[PDB]
Parts: sequence; structure tokens; C-alpha cells
Amino acid sequence: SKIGINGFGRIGRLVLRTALEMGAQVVAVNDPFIALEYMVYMFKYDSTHGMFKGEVKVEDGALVVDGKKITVFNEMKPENIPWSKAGAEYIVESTGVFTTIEKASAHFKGGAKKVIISAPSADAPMFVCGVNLEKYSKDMKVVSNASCTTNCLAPVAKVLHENFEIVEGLMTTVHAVTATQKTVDGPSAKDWRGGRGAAQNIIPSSTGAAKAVGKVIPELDGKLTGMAFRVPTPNVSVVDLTVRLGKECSYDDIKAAMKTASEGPLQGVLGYTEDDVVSCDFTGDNRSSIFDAKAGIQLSKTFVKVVSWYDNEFGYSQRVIDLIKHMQKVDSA
Amino acid sequence: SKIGINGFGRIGRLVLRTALEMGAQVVAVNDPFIALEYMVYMFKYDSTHGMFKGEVKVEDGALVVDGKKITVFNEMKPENIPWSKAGAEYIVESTGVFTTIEKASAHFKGGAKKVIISAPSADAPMFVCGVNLEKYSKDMKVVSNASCTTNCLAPVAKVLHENFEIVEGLMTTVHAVTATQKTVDGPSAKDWRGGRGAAQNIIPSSTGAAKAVGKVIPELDGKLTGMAFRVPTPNVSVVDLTVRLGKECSYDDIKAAMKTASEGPLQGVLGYTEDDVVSCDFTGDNRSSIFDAKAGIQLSKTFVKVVSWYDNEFGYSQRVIDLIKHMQKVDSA
Amino acid sequence: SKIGINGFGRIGRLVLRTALEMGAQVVAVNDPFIALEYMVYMFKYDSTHGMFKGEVKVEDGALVVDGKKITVFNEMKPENIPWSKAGAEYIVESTGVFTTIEKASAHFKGGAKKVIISAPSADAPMFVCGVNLEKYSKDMKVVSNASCTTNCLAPVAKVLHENFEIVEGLMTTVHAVTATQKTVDGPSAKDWRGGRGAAQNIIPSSTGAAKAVGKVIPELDGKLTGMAFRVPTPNVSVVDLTVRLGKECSYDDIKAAMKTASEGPLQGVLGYTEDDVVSCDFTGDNRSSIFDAKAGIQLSKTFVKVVSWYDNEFGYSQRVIDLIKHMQKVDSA
Amino acid sequence: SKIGINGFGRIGRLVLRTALEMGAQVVAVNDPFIALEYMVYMFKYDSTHGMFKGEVKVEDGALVVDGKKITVFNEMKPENIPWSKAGAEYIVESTGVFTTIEKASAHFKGGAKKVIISAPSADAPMFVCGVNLEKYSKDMKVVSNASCTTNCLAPVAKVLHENFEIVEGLMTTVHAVTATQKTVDGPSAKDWRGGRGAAQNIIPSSTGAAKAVGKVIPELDGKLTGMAFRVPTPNVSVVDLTVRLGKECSYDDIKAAMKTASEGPLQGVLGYTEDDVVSCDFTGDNRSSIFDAKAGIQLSKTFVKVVSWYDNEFGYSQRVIDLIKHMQKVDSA
Ligand SMILES: NC(=S)c1ccc[n+]([C@@H]2O[C@H](COP(=O)([O-])OP(=O)(O)OC[C@H]3O[C@@H](n4cnc5c(N)ncnc54)[C@H](O)[C@@H]3O)[C@@H](O)[C@H]2O)c1
Ligand SMILES: NC(=S)c1ccc[n+]([C@@H]2O[C@H](COP(=O)([O-])OP(=O)(O)OC[C@H]3O[C@@H](n4cnc5c(N)ncnc54)[C@H](O)[C@@H]3O)[C@@H](O)[C@H]2O)c1
Repeated sequence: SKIGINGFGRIGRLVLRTALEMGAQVVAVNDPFIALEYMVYMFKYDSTHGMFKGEVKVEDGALVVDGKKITVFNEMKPENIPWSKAGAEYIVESTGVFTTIEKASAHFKGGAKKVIISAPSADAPMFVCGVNLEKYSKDMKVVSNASCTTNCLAPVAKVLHENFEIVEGLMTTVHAVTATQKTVDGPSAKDWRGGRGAAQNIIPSSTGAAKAVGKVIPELDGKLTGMAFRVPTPNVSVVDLTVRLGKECSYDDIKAAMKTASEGPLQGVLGYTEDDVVSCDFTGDNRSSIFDAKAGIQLSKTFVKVVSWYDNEFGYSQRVIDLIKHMQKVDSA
Repeated sequence: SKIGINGFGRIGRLVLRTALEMGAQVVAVNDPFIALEYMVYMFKYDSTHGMFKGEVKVEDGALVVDGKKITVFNEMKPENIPWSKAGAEYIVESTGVFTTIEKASAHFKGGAKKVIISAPSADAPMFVCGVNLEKYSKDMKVVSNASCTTNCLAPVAKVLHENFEIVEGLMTTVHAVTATQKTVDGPSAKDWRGGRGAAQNIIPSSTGAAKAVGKVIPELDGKLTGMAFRVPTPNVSVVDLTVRLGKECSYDDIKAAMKTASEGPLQGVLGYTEDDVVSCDFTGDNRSSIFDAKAGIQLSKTFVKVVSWYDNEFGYSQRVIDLIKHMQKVDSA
Repeated sequence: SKIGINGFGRIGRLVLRTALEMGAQVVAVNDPFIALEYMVYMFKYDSTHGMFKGEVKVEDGALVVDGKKITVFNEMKPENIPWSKAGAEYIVESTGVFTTIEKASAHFKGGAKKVIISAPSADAPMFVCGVNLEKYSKDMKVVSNASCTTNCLAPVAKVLHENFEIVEGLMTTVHAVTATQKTVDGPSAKDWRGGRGAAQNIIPSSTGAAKAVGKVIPELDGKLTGMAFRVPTPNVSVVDLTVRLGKECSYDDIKAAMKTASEGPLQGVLGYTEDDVVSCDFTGDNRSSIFDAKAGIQLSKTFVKVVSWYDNEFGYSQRVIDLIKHMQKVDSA
Repeated sequence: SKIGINGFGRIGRLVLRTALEMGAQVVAVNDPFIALEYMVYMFKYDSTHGMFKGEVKVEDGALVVDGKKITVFNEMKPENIPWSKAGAEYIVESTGVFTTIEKASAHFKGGAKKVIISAPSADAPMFVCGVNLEKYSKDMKVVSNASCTTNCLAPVAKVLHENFEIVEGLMTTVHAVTATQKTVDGPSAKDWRGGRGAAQNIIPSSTGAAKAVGKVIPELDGKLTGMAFRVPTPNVSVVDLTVRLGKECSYDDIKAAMKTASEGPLQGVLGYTEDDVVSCDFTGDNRSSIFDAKAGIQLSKTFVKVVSWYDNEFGYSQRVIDLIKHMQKVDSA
């Protein structure tokens, strides 16, 4: 696996935890802004996904988790990271700063062989496990895992589209509070609404997830768009998708299609439920998107509103490792 | 006005506050679960709408607000309340338990001329100020003022339908917590999701608002439907309407139809804004529906998503007094 | 173990989960207000302690958890519960209604052998594991496990008192939201502040925990008292104890005493930490009370403020089983 | 008044709002991180204190509030601001970055007569209206107004000390979230607990308030100390003071000393209440400290716990204008 992580942030730390679960191997981490003993603390304690059960300690300038030694670098510039030194080959780029092919290539300077951008990218090909891994080629050096929301929508859109055909659709993601928000009314020049107190408000916001689905599923390109609402919940969001279908159908055909997909080809990616669930029931859920059967409504044989849950960064993190696994498989074949 | 209120709850109490400003006259209140000295407290202090600025005190087994003497009864059953004794002709039924024409007719025993259900009714004619008040005739003894959400949607639907014709629409309301939810996971046999902790979850929920619009605007009957998401905010909700129009139009055309309506026929009922607003900016707002221009999005010339705000507690109260004033001008004409 | 539970509430359900963890045996449950299939749902999904990992299902009028069959009764009156038929001997009384020895004895009419009140009791002897179990005798038929807060304070007070002697102390428990609170301003005749919107306010409140410690540790009787503040957090509370000591000491002697106790005699009951913890780091913590070393302050050699965390009902639930285990040990000797 | 403000943040903005009511005169503002059209927005809309009722608009590169023309500068460094140009003599330093007499003296280059640090200073004389204003002399060029918490505590401490003598006390402040906290777990190298999600946790924190009272009331120097708990509320905090008095007294005696002080020497600064109040009942309150009689508790005749509220944003702002008015009456005398 020889995985390396650049940027020990919320995604970066969750990717590490996930790796330890799924048995993947992380050999080095790079973050110039977080001191070594502070990394231990941020990795150990997590307000949402709880206490890390296992041993975590600093030992000889390295981070030791459950006996596994992880080399730590503090380079501000990607080109200066000794990836090869630590034996890191597949780099998870999660700083949110080097998201373009050009910027991301600086990692090859240090010995890296592949770079996975854990965010949307203006030019790196984007992948959503279960939707388009068919497009991945061994000679792609830099790839993107899209966004948390795209990984939720894509699976659902794919199932709907391949069965009833999406003519057009509008989306709303009722989203949990994010790190770019503020506790109290403060300055946010790039997004005035985004600066208003997060715990007090419902905040209309943006999302590129709908457009992004147009890149992951080309036929849908230009047929979907959407927005978001930031609400005062700590974790877990939900996708409210309203679509106009090309084939007439009953809401039962839709539940059937989703259920079949979840047990078959999209198992582990798309979940299915008929229980009376609420956002908290999905904290720590592995799947990228869970179809809420009871929450959806159908107005006519071709006009329906479908609902799908997803744990923000947690399901996304499982997908990052999944993507790296598929890649290494195709890369060594 | 000679108004009487049954149910000194969130609405009952705010209708009184609103009445004291729009100059209406409340002469009697009735609530068994609230003692006289306790009413002084619940009316004076309000977590959401602030401390009441004015004099509120008990005097002669009566409630005295800024001089106004208000007779208080504590009956547990409607037909008991001696409305006639206090001189209460028009009754605001805001307990949420006697919503049908039958149950609400109880107040007639006490000597009440008319009854206004501050909630949707299964059989009492429903009204929405600015949308269908012309259908009200004096011979009507019991009327409904619909729900908070129907009052926000109807105005917006009227405008969209009158200008571009609504073919079909699906609505989602990101709603603030209500008195029927629970602070922590608790029992709610009729609505399992509804019993989940309201401070931690995004709770899918139902709503009849979209269908009710089918009763207020006959032409839209059966062309609208929706659902809700209960979020952790104390007050102020938003309607997310995804609609398919019959006439091709640009989003500028939609903004123009809205602004226009808010200056003429629906002024004071439908507001229009282009600011980067958030839910807290509407606490205490008098309008039934405030169109958020910047938040809306358009996919095609006939498929657009519209967003409108509403202070579910306050605005509805203002509309309750407004409905009574219209009724009395027609009843005494 | 032959444990039976009366009242499948928040405590009742957590006690069941805990029993399954600790390997205790629950053979029957009684709750007249919760339907059988609804019990499955409330046991499976928990907003705070998450999804129950394991199988849960209704089977032949019984509840089956991980293959273990649990008989379900729906008796409104304790005397009518067939405890003996289900083989239940130790009854966890968690309805909050039959908390006195007299009321609790009705369980013996159904065949029960012992009753543990999972709440304070006006007359049943009270126990706090690790503080006064020595006093328990096999012929006590009804006992109380005190409250969640007493189980947090008692351990800490015991360590402080036996080492430096508590002359007098005042306590404040900054407490998470409770089920007896309201989502929005509503009626609460027995507690006006307690009826104010829970998500919007800091609510001064009461606690009997200080007085109760006077019964668990007699020497401290009449030397402690306190209050509470209800804050908008879903789970986990913290005890802020200010005491005047009889022996002069340094804050280091205090940390030393707490650390020693946590590793020795109070292990599993009193935790100790020097990390920069926050309330969420304790969700799901087994201990009754965790001493926060860094949070405390000392003004003089005999005046100090000590801080201790506790997960509300979760640590308490582990203590209920612990108490039943000690009891059965002493009871069969 | 000729007031100028540096730092249009929560305080900067509220000081302007307060000034517009107490009739003070603000003639200039300065903030680099906020553009002119953005100031109109941040001042007009406020999540906590409501939408500003009045006219706010940009005009001639100037901010115009209800006619008042306010010159705007955007400098990044103090000594630059051309205060003299606008006619700003008294400067409210509310950036929180130039709190020392040295750093704050920068404003002197611009032609500023006096500077008031809207935060504690390490070396500028600290004042608390109603407690030590009699110690201010015109020869003072740079002064501090202490912190929100010191302003709540000092009044209460003065009264307790003057009447019963404070031997020693320990303070806990259950504080609302501030601009320096994070919405979700994020980096905060100088305060690890401080970086934890503010919407989910009770976060232990430090405070200098209790010691600062030692500087405002010299006699209490070294006899007071405390700490804080940051909770998920937008505004309004409470002081929980556990104090040991030198003279035996009853709680009635304490209530009487408080009520008395609030009608004479400390009226308008220290409030007194006996109602069942909660934090939201103090949003927008002008007083620095509101004594909550019902919440207090007494253990013995010399050991009592006192509780006092304060709207940390609003009340402090009012005190800032008050301090300037006192300074100008003395400066021009
Ligand atoms: N608050 C919002 S947002 C809103 C908006 C639109 C419509 N409504 C509807 O208005 C109704 C009341 O809502 P609410 O104000 O939130 O309720 P809330 O529970 O706050 O108040 C209801 C009041 O009814 C009183 N009451 C109960 N039973 C009786 C009785 N038998 N006789 C006399 N009084 C009684 C009770 O003491 C309580 O204060 C419900 O049907 C709602 O669905 C609420
Ligand atoms: N609300 C509470 S609790 C309270 C009470 C009393 C005092 N204070 C203190 O008052 C200070 C300001 O608080 P706040 O209002 O929350 O600040 P906040 O950070 O919200 O605003 C400060 C403003 O200063 C601006 N600024 C930064 N640097 C400069 C500069 N170099 N030149 C000119 N302008 C600049 C900046 O853009 C920002 O908008 C802090 O030190 C607080 O700790 C807070």
C-alpha cells in the first residue's frame, strides 16, 4: 500500500484512522503547521467519531500508532518532501491547496509515484467508486476523489439514470456545519452568508456536486444543478434530489432498483434503508450514500423527490482508501 | 374586535403580542395548563422574540397588559368557556386540538360568533391572506388560517402560477424545531423520527402544506407535494420549491414578477430581498413569505428552484389578526 | 444474573445494552406504554450512543437480541408482573415512579427477590459503587443506586475527604439537556425555568446530589450543597466542586491522591486525566467520574476548585449492573 | 464626543450601535479586512441583536447611518490611520491586537488624544464603571475597559466585599461561544481545548477576570481566582462566584445589599432580579451585571454561592461609551 498523507487535517486524520481499520499502510505524513505532540492529540481525540481506541505516541521524531511507525515531515513545499525516503508511493493530497495537476505534480519531485487529490480538481480526472472506476488508467499520475457530496449523489443518480433516465434534476444538500464556518457573526469576504453565526442559522450556500456529477457521468452533464443549506448539526448531511425521469415508473420500482443495487454492484457504496432514521444514525457509516426509502415522495410517474444520507468526511475517507486500492491493483497488473 | 383566544401557547401568546401592536382587541384568554400568575411569566419573557416591553400584571383574577384588562378562564373543554361573559365574539382556536368544524363549534355554546382555527383544518374552509380572502363570506362560522408553511408557499405559488403557469412542483421545507419534538431521544408512537433528539439531528418529516395549497389555489390541486426536514434552530424556516413551469422564462423574469407582486397586490404579505440573508435576519418579520432572490437557481427555461423565508411563529400570528380584520369588515358590512 | 427491567426508558434501554456488554443476563422487560416493534426501534437506534451493533428482532411476542430471548410484559401495575414466570429475580426499577420501599415492594408480589431503584429514593438505602458497598447486607430487599450526578461527586468527595478532610463545599454541575426539558418555551408549572427553550438557554436548575452525598458518606452530611446549569449539549455533564479543606495541601497532592485512587481501589469507577479534554471525549465512558487534572484551580492551601466529568446515563448504567453483581455475590454467600 | 473606532468586529460594531442610541458621536471607523460595502452589511444584519432599524448606506466612500457621515479607513497598521483627518480624538481600540500601552500609542501619530482598549491590557490602567472611575485622571492617555467578565464580577465583588468582606473566592464563568473558537475540531496551537468543535462541547477555558478584579479593587488582590466553561450559546454568559465572607450573614442580607446597590450607587450598572430568568432574557441588556437572587445558594453564614448574568457583547459596549463620557467630562474640566 505504501500510502503517504500530505496535510494532517480533518480528512487527513480520518484517512489515517480508516487506513488502520481497512488494513491499509500509511508510512509517512506531512504537515508544517502541526507540531508532533499536537498531532497525537488531534488524532486521538475526535468530537464526532470519538476516542481512538489503540495506542498513539511520539517516538523518535515519529508517530507510532498501534506499533506502526509513521515518519513525519514538516515541509511547506511539496517538492521538498522526502517521500521516497519514507517509502511513500501513493500520496493522499489533503491540504486543499495543491488540487490541480500542475500543483500536485510537485510531489513527484520527492519520489512519489501517484497522487490522489482528496477534493474536486479543476483538471485532474475525477472518480467516484462504484460509478466510473472503468475510466481509470495506470498511466494517470494525478487523480481526484471528487467531493463528499458528489460521492453521495453520483451513486444515486447512476441507479436512477440507468433505469428510468434522468431528463433533468435540481438538488439541495441539507449540510452539517463545516470548518470554513464561524461560531459568531464574523468576516467572510468570499461568502457573506458563510460568515454569519453557524449555531444560530440556516445558511443558504453553494455546492459544485451537481456539476461534478456531469463529469463523473457524462450523459448527465448539464442536466443537474443545485444548492445547499448549512444547518446547526455537527456531522452527517442529506441529499434532497428532485428529478424528472424519462421512463414512467412507480416509487416502488425506484426502491426496488436502489435495493437491488445496494445488495449487488454498489454494495458497500450505496446503502438502503426503510427504517425511521435521523441524521445521527449515520455517524460512522462506511457507505458513500444511504437511500432513505420512507423519506422520498413521488408526484407523478416521472416526477419524484429522492433522499440520501451520507456521513460527511467519514464515508469519503473510506472511499479514498478504496480508490487507492483499485489503483494499485490496476497499476501492478 | 372583541377577540378571544383559546390556548395560550406559542401562537396564542404571539397573537396577543401582535394584537397589542396592530391595535386589535383581545378581551379573554383560556388555558387550563397555565395558572394566572404563570401566564404573566410566559407572556413577559420569550426566548425567541425578546422580553415584552410594557406592563404585564395580574389584577382581580385578570391579566392586565398596558392597561388592557383580559379576562382569564381555565376550562379544560371548549363548550364550557363563558366567552359571552367576557364579550368575546371572535375566537382564535390555537390549542391545536379542536381543528375540525365539529370540535371547533363547541365555542358556540359559550356565545362565540366566529371561530378561526390557527392551524390546518380537515373540513373548515382554509384561507391565506393575499391569496383567497375574496372567497370568504359572512355566512361562514368556522374558518382555518392554514399552517405556517402554507402561508409562505401559497403567495409564492400564486405569483409563479399566474405568470408562468406551474405544471408540477415538489417542495422541501427546512423547518425550525417545534413544541412537539423532543430534546433527547424519547417516545413518539405516531412519528418515530419525531421522537429523536431535536438538538442533534436533521429529522425528515411530513407536511401537508403543499397539498393545502391545492385547496387555496384550486388550479394547483394535485400538482404540488412535498416533505420536511426539522433542523436544530429555534425559529424561522425556509421553503425550497423545485418547480416546472409551463412558459419558458429567465430567472430575471421570475425576480421581476416577485418584486412587482411585493409592491402591489401582495405587499406586506410577500417580501422580496437580494441581500445575503440568513435565517436570523427574519426573526420578528411580519411577512408570510420573503423571496430570497440570490438563493434561487435555474436549470432550464422551464425548470427552476425557488427559495422563500418565513418566521413560522411571528408572521403567522400577524396573519391571524389580519384574517380577523378582514372577516369583521365583511361580517359587519 | 436473572435480571429483569421495569420501564424501557433511556436508563432501561442503556442498562440492557450494558448488560449485553458486561455479559449480564436480562430475561424479561416490562413497559405498558411502548409497543413491541417500537421497543426494537428505540433499542437499536440511539442518537448519542449510536447504532446497536448486533441483531435485534421481535420473535413470538418476545424481543430477541443477539440470540438471547427476552420476555416482554405490558403491566401497568408492578404487582401484576409475572417476574417469576420469566425467571426474573433481580429487578432494575427504572420507571421513575416506584422509587420508595413501599411502592417498590409490589414487585415481590410477582416473584421478584430484590429490587434496585435506578434513581434516588426517599427511604431505600442508597449505594455508590466504590464508596459504600461495605454497608450492603443480604437482607436488604430494596436498594437505590442514587443518581447519575451523585455517582460522579461521591468518588471525588471520598478521595478528597479521606486525605485532606472536607470542611464544607459548594457544587455546580454544568449539565447536558435532559428529557424533562422543552425544545421551545412551554409550560412547566413545577419548574418555570425548566420550561424555557432548551437549545437557546443556560438554565439555572436544581440537584439533590450534594445532599445525597451526605447519605452515602455520613461524615459529609450537611457540609455540601449545590445547584446546576442546564446547557445546550446532548450528553455528558461536569461537576465543578469548590471545597474548603481541613489539611493544608498543594494541588499536586490532590492530583496524586486522585491518580492513586484511579489506579487502585477506585479503578473503573474514578478515572484520571491530564489531557486537554472536552465533554465529547467522554461519550460512552464507563467510569462514574473522571478527574480533569488541568481544569482545576487552587486559591490557597485549603481552598480549591476541582473538576470531574461523567457521561450522564451511560456510566450510571454500568454502575447499575456493577451493583447487581456485588449484590448477587453477597446474596449467595 | 468625536469618537473613532479601530476594529469593526463584534464590539466595534456594537459600540457604534450603542453610540447611535446613547447619542454619542462616532466620526470614523478603520478595518482592513472589511470593505466599505461589506461594512454596510455586517452592521445592518446581526444574528444575535437583530436587524438594525434605521438607514445604513454607502455614500462618497463614506458610511452614512441615519444621516451620520462616518469616515472609513482600511489601514493595516495603527500609526497610519489619519484620525486627525476625520476629527477623531477618542479612539476605541477594539481589534484585540494592540492592547498594551505601547502598541495602542500608535494611534497618537494619527493625531488621537486618548485611546480606550476594549479589552484587558497588560499595562494600561483598567477601569470598571461604578467600581473605580474615581481613579481616572486626565493625564492618562491610554486606558483599558477590562473584559466582559471583569465588568460583571467587579460590581458584585464590590458589594459583597464592602458589606461582608471577601476573605477568598473562586469563580466559574459559564461563557457563550466567542469569535476565537471553532465550529468543528480544528487547530489552535496555543489553546488545544479551544480548537475543539464549539457546537458539541463544554470546553474548559481560562480567564483573567478574577485576577483583574484584584487590580480594579486593590484589596481583593490575590484573594480571587477562577476559570471558565465555554458552552454552545451565541451570547449571554453567567458568573458563578463561590465566596467565603468575613462576617456572618444570611442570604436575605446579601439580597438586600444587592437590591440597595442597584437603586443607588450602581444603578444602571448592577441589576437585581428575583424572576425565574434564563440566558436569553438578557440579550440586549444594558447592565454590566444582573444579580439572580433565586439562583444563589448559601451553605453557612460565611460560605455562599452567588450568580450574576451579563450580555457579554451588548453590556460591555454600553460601558465603553459610558467610560468615554466620564473621560471627556474629566478631560474637559
Ligand atoms: N408555532 C408555529 S410555528 C405554528 C405555525 C402555524 C400553525 N401552528 C399550529 O398552531 C397550533 C398550536 O401551536 P403551538 O403554539 O406551537 O402550541 P403550544 O404547545 O406551544 O401551545 C398550545 C397551547 O394549547 C394549550 N391547550 C392545550 N389543551 C388545551 C385545551 N384543551 N383547552 C385550552 N387550551 C389548551 C396549552 O396549555 C398550550 O399552551 C398547532 O395546531 C400548530 O400546528 C403552529
Ligand atoms: N464579546 C466578548 S466576550 C468580549 C467582551 C469584551 C472584550 N472583548 C475583546 O474585545 C476584542 C475585540 O473583540 P471582537 O469584537 O470579538 O473582535 P473580532 O475579531 O470579531 O473583530 C476584530 C476586528 O478587528 C479588525 N482588525 C484586525 N487587525 C486590524 C488592524 N491591524 N487594524 C485595524 N483593524 C484590524 C478585524 O478585521 C476584525 O473585523 C478582543 O480582544 C476580545 O477578546 C470581547
